[PDB]
Amino acid sequence: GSSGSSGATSYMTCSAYQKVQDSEISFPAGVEVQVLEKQESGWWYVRFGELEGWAPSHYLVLDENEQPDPSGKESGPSSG
Repeated sequence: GSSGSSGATSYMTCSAYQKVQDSEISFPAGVEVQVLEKQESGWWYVRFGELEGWAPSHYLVLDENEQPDPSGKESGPSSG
């Protein structure tokens, strides 16, 4: 292929976020954004079109694995 990116991940906004600082940017609920940077506090730098603001990973949807299994096993941890 062609490696030409700074290793980023695009997320989907599910909740309208409101910018608190002139730097941050507010986006509607139902759009896509690119996470440029990531803070250890939870605020990631996203880009919406021609603007870039720091939005909380809480408003952004993450593609995590969810497998709610009943944990039904014929047997348990034997030898105990």
